[PDB]
Amino acid sequence: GPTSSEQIMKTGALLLQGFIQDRAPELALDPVPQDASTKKLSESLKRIGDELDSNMELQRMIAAVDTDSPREVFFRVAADMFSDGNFNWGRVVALFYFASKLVLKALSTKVPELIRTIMGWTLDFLRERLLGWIQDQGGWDGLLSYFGTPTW
Amino acid sequence: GGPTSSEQIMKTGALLLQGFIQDRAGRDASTKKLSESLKRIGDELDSNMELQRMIAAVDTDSPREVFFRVAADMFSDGNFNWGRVVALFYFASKLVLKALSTKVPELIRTIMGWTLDFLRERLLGWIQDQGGWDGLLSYFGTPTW
Ligand SMILES: [Pr+3]
Ligand SMILES: [Pr+3]
Repeated sequence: GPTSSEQIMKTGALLLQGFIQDRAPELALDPVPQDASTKKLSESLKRIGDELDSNMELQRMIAAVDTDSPREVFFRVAADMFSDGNFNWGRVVALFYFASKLVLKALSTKVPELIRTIMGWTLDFLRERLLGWIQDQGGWDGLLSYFGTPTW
Repeated sequence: GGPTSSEQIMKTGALLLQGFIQDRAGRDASTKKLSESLKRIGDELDSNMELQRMIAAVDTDSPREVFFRVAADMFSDGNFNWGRVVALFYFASKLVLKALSTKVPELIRTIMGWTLDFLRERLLGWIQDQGGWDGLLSYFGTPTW
């Protein structure tokens, strides 16, 4: 049934997933259905969502402190969106919009940070194990004439 | 400061490595030429089955526990060549892509989890009363608070 909690939850997840994906990626979930019904809903989501880019009440409500563990932010802000006991479709879509901004925010720190720590380990190993050898070769320009395949 | 100066070598290594990782994640003059040879050797390594096995036999999902051991292992015979130097950059890059392909979907799924959880607690009832999701097609307002 269209009003059964099972269809509402199933559809809501499909809609949320597709909405986050468009605004940002293999989630290994159920794939978003391409039938007409779902398509109509996804397009309605996009139109209301796009309009929320210039909704500054929402931008204010959603603006977070640098580090505060996304979990803290999320529940407080979401309750805040609904704390007067009112509901409408706009606030529901605002909830999806907020989740999407929170993904973006987390990724813009977690990803560079991840790249940095791994590059840190690598350049550190290079400095301590490989540097003298590279010096003895005359620097990095030796790379230009390497055509071998390494074995171990 | 000098092509053989450790300053210049580390500065160049940092740029090459960063650019290398950027290309793999996507899919000056002296430096661009280096970047190109590095891309070539990195591309050749994709079908270096010995390297490929070596990486396969390792738990790439726990990069912290594994990196220095494998790196040390690659040079454990005291020998050096440019291919092995590139293989280290290649390995690093693998760890990065492996982390991205796991942590990014996990991060997104966790946040979707909180959202759907909230929607179920707080909004499920209201949505039911709207007759379900199709109500969305009859909404042309904007929310205020
Ligand atoms: Pr060290
Ligand atoms: Pr709960």
